[PDB]
Amino acid sequence: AAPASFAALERAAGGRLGVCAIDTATGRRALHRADERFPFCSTFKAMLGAAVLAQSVAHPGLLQQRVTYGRSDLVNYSPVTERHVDTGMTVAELCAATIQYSDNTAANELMKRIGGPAAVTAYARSIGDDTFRLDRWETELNTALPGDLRDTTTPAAMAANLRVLVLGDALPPAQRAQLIEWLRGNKVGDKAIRAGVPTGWRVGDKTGTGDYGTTNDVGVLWPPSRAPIVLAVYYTQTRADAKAKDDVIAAATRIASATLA
Repeated sequence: AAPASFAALERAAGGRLGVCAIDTATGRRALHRADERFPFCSTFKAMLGAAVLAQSVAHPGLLQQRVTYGRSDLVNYSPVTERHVDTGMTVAELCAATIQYSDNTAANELMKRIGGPAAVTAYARSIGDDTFRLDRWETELNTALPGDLRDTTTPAAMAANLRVLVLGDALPPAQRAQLIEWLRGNKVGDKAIRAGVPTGWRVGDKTGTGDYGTTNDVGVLWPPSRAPIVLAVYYTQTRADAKAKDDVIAAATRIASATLA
């Protein structure tokens, strides 16, 4: 009954689905529109966290630096930063808030510190990603307009980034461990990739949502007795009034897992 392929799922759900899944042992892939651009929405916060950690290699005091912001700096959906207007937060605390809870002000404050959307894009280029482009700030970067190139990447490009960042040597070991810790601690993605993997699998991931019913999730999956799988899922719909489909990512995850079994 449930669609059994990425193409069948895309037909059943409507809209446009993009998947890149990599079995890091065999190199086998599960792919659908893997080289098409999608609005990445909050999945970029994985790259933002990596960019902050990379700057912390030359400036090891960066994570400790205290950032003070005001009421008028708050943007929509700031569940952690709205509690610390008076005290400020450290750069590390902002990274944790933006990756684990997808806190939006936290992302904007981190970007102010490190050089804005251009700095995240430059970091992407530095790890071999010529595709990723971050152009705007929260929450405008989630407008997800059909055809718009702003704030997009491809499933394949993001999957390649996750592979080198989590399982490769793009970051030194301490920063690599920190990025993995933050991704494993996603608290707001229970219905996405995490709902579509078999029990016993461990997940580190970053979700995203936006306008045009956009729902994304990217991460690394550790099965109990097998090499990890890198998985990037992007999904967006045709109408501005579209509602998020909170089950499409989990369905795509089941299909990717079956293909790579």
